[PDB]
Amino acid sequence: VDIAAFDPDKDGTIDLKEALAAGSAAFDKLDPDKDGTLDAKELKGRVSEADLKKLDPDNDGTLDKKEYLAAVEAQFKAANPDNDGTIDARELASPAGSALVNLIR
Ligand SMILES: [Nd+3]
Ligand SMILES: [Nd+3]
Ligand SMILES: [Nd+3]
Ligand SMILES: [Nd+3]
Repeated sequence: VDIAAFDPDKDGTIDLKEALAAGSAAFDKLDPDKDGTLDAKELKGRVSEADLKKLDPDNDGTLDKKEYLAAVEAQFKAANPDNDGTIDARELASPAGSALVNLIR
């Protein structure tokens, strides 16, 4: 779950596209019943039930891929307070960085 796992272009950092691509792959593997959404049971250990509600604007109890990717973007921004478009190893290790990793691993 280090930088290298999420950095296909070998610049040493994760950009928003790289985080989103990893988030999409994580979404797909976290939805084995192929309904196109993630519920609290599927996200256990990564996103708590309390945090899921905050990420689900239409309050249907699940996250579709668009909602999940929006959550990835919000967590990327939260882990990148210098607003420089990339997450480095220091930022990935931060508490906010760990929450990004839990969405995209
Ligand atoms: Nd990169
Ligand atoms: Nd599902
Ligand atoms: Nd929803
Ligand atoms: Nd940065």
